[PDB]
Amino acid sequence: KVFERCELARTLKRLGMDGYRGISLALWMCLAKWESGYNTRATNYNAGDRSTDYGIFQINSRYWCNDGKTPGAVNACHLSCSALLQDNIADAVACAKRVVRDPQGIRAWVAWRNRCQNRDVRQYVQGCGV
Repeated sequence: KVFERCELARTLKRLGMDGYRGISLALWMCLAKWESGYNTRATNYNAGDRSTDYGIFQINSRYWCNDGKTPGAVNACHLSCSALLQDNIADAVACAKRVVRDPQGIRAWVAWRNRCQNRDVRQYVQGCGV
């Protein structure tokens, strides 16, 4: 499913993402936009290390979810990577939260550092009723 901006904002707020571990909604919105353009079926194969980024938050298979074909991978959110390609994002969200519980937090995503860190992200949730 490819989400509309404000539609995604309320969906994330409902799932308890607003301020989760100090992370505001705008930042989470910024992450999803840049990670997948709000597309839950977004996929990215990384031939260099043979892992895959799945879904709306582009969660890597080598550490967070199991797809069975990634060499020497782990499954930290204890989920099939397939759960991250669902139109319903409750499972992606449970995993996105697991990720930020680690020390780096939301910085675990390098693209977040590139396009969201120390940026004006108000625009992402302006007009969304959140």
